[PDB]
Amino acid sequence: ACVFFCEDAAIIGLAV
Amino acid sequence: ACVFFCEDAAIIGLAV
Amino acid sequence: ACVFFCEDAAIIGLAV
Ligand SMILES: [Cl-]
Ligand SMILES: [Cl-]
Ligand SMILES: [Cl-]
Repeated sequence: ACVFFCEDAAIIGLAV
Repeated sequence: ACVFFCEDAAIIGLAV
Repeated sequence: ACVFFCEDAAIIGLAV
């Protein structure tokens, strides 16, 4: 899989 | 939630 | 549509 990143600021990865 | 970003170029945020 | 990017490292685009 691979990691997408979002801005919460903190950077959060999300595995997909 | 948090904001993911895509390239349209313009940068577009998407709230999730 | 627009391209989101993930980290695999390689950078991978995903069209949405
Ligand atoms: Cl995750
Ligand atoms: Cl949004
Ligand atoms: Cl694609």
